[PDB]
Amino acid sequence: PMFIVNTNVPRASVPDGFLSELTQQLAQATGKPPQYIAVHVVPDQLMAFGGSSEPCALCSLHSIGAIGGAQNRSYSKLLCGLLAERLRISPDRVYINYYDMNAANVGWNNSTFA
Amino acid sequence: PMFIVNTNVPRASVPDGFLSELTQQLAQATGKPPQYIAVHVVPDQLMAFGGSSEPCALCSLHSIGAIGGAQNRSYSKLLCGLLAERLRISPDRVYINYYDMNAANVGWNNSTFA
Amino acid sequence: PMFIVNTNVPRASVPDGFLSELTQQLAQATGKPPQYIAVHVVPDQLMAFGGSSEPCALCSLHSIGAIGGAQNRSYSKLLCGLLAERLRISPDRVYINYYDMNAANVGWNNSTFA
Repeated sequence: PMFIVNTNVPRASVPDGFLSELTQQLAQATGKPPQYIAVHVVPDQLMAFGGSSEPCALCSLHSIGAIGGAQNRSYSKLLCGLLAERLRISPDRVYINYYDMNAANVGWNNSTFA
Repeated sequence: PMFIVNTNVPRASVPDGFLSELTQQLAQATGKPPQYIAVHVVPDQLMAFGGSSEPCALCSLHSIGAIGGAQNRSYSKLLCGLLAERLRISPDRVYINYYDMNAANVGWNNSTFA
Repeated sequence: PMFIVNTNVPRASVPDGFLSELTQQLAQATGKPPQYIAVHVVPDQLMAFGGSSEPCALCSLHSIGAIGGAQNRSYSKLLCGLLAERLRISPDRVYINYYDMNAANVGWNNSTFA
């Protein structure tokens, strides 16, 4: 799986250990092996949500399966919880796009997962 | 809806008000309330378009519906127009990927839109 | 086609002709004129792969067609090759998400490709 967060929160407000926490929590939530979990945080962005520049985030979670109605609800609770707790972003100022990737459309280690 | 722009144009060339203008104009174009519109502008990027470094932009618009043949043509005219007028980017050096997102695949406020 | 690389490798480690190399190699691989190829490299990122902050990359290739099982395997070999050779990223620490875009969903030059 791959989780990306873009946010206008400044770099200094990202606590140490945030990438590790995201990695461990995503392995717990997705059931995917932790060795395959990638995480990416992009602070200091020029963004607005509903016309306002208060803290917000635009995120993506890609996975080969483990995507669906109930699962996404659970990932959203988890990830909004983390963004609230660690980055002080309101959950109603966060969007997360979920992608169920086909194995044939994910390249890794000179090949694909197909 | 979510609009993201990545460009090699420098930060200083993004004018005051650009995020707010995108927000208002996307609310109009998509027929969605502005409170639901998120915008994200990323200047200073290392990018080329057609094997040259002149101004260009790589963009994404994600929306739960309001995506389709005619509507996307209309968004492209609108958005290329804004990128030309405000950032001085030639419309023939802009790509916009459109994504019709399923409500179950968009997280917000600790759940999804499903 | 559009190829985007996000990486924790520092900017100084991206060799000066890397965007041009990517452009020429992708034109060759995809069979498309280089004028249609856009390339975008984002160094100095806060990211981890498998919990580790050793060099890694999270990438995307979008194309209207020229995407599929065999082709994506070939692109993955090519692109992991290039990242290993030029950025010193291990191929087992690179993800490339492939997107076969519908022409109606790609904006360009005030319209779409439809």
